Amino acid sequence: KDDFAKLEEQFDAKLGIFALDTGTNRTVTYRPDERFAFASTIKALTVGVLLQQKSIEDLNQRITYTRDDLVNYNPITEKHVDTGMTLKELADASLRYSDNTAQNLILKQIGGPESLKKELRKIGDEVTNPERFEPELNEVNPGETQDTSTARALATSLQAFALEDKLPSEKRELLIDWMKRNTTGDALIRAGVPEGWEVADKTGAGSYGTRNDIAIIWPPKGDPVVLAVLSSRDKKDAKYDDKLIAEATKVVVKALN
Ligand SMILES: O=C(O)CC(=O)CCO
Repeated sequence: KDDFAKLEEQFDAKLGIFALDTGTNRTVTYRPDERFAFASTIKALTVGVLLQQKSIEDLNQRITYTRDDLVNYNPITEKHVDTGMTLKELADASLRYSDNTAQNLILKQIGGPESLKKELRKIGDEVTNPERFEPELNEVNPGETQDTSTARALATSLQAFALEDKLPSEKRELLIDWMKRNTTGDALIRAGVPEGWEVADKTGAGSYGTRNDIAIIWPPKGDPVVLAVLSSRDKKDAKYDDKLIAEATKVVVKALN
């Protein structure tokens, strides 16, 4: 725990860590129950719920939308206004590019932030508190619980969908495969794990320099480790440093070693 404290000093940030080795039940925790804006990490759990509700052929359904529907960060969706996108294509864009419009379109499909909350409550997550769409959800002020969760809750809900029986295996594999092919976390959890370790992650960035990564990680042999690494800073306009998360992950790996 002192190693984490020193990272908090080095990077002038608050750190939230929960890691579980599913083979041994050993954990690594640090402010595990402290709330942080979840930011785009919520995209992973939103797709988990979508997969609970949609069949695979349901995902071939084309969703149409307009220039008006576009928000601030639409790397994929802004390129397909004219033709629309399938739910499967939207899930891809949301998870692997962190496309905000894609998240919003998927979120509508599942009944909005309240339905997402109800669904998370049903799987035993009493902490995660979705209220808004992207990008407004990313802006959480100190003391607020709206659009927040904790390291422990995020890791546990991700584990529920990716590793447990909340999804049947083919849908688990689908979620895992998208997250394995995430494009946005090269400097985060992925930069903190030894060679030959496999990573399936979703990143997030929000106000107060919030910088998150949640993941399932697989050692060369043995069971997966579930990990959430969350962070925030004291100023609203603060910039984050990805190295904080990479270094935190290294501590986690060492501790489980
Ligand atoms: O991490 C996120 O989900 C937000 C992004 O802008 C992608 C890279 O930061």
